[PDB]
Amino acid sequence: LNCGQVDSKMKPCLTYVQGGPGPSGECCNGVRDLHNQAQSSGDRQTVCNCLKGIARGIHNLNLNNAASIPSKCNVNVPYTISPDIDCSRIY
Ligand SMILES: CCCCCCCCCCCCCCCC(=O)SCCNC(=O)CCNC(=O)[C@H](O)C(C)(C)COP(=O)(O)OP(=O)(O)OC[C@H]1O[C@@H](n2cnc3c(N)ncnc32)[C@H](O)[C@@H]1OP(=O)(O)O
Repeated sequence: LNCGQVDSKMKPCLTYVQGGPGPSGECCNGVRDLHNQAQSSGDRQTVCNCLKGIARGIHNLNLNNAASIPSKCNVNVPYTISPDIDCSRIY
């Protein structure tokens, strides 16, 4: 009960970076949302670890696309933006 939202809100964005059925629309809002939504108990810092764990092995991390999520999805948060994302460099 912590890394559920994770997906509920960014499924289309992780799909996007590993090469699946995203980011279309649901990602940008899911994203803008998450930036502003994952501010309950620090969620994105929890998310980080969830990301890290799948990332761990994943499919085709197109980090360029990932680092392009924010620019593409008007969510302007510095959010670390990296393969094995560290929770300590998020905002
Ligand atoms: C504000 C963000 C935007 C910043 C600016 C843009 C730049 C962003 C740059 C980084 C890009 C990537 C960002 C990712 C953000 C996310 O948080 S998306 C998370 C990573 N995505 C995935 O892992 C997608 C692939 N999905 C799975 O591996 C699996 O389907 C998941 C883990 C999503 C779970 O599936 P569900 O089946 O939907 O889970 P369920 O609804 O039953 O229940 C949730 C609960 O169960 C755990 N669970 C279930 N099944 C799994 C599997 N197979 N593996 C792991 N965990 C599983 C979930 O962890 C969750 O745990 P709770 O603690 O919430 O109970």
